[PDB]
Amino acid sequence: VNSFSGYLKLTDNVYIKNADIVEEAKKVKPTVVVNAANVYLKHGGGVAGALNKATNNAMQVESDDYIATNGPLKVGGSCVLSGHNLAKHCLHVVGPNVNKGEDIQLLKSAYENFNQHEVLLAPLLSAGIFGADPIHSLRVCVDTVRTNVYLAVFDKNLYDKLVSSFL
Ligand SMILES: O=C(O)CNC(=O)NC1CCCCC1
Repeated sequence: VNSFSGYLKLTDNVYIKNADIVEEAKKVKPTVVVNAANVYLKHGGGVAGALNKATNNAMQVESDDYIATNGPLKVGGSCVLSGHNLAKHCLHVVGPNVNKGEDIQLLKSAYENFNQHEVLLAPLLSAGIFGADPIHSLRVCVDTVRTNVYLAVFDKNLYDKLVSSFL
């Protein structure tokens, strides 16, 4: 038994809810929240801008030190950093940016990072401002992640489409 409430169960391990991931993380304080990161950990907008704003920019300060030491992530890659006031840890995962001509096949590699964590609160990777089809992202998630993932969909019309079209 865990603290997540109000989710629809899609599969043995994947759950979904219409929720603001920021508000969900603040309420639940999960072990792991996933950020929709870019390779530079520049948290300007979308999920990343919203998570970073909720940390009062502490996520960005920590991220800039990480990049100064390690250089950029790979597309499809991840790093574990602090969750600040939102979670114990933040798993920063880089989904492909379709708007940058970045291979959609890298979305499966991105989701494989979730398998290193038993339970996660996450957005749909490469959705929103990363330009991928969120229906596709949900399918890759279900077919790739084996650990328990609680998906936060900000768009209610999209949430309802994802549920109503789910095979
Ligand atoms: O709400 C979310 O969590 C992510 N939002 C989207 O992925 N929106 C797309 C919906 C379909 C058309 C393009 C934008």
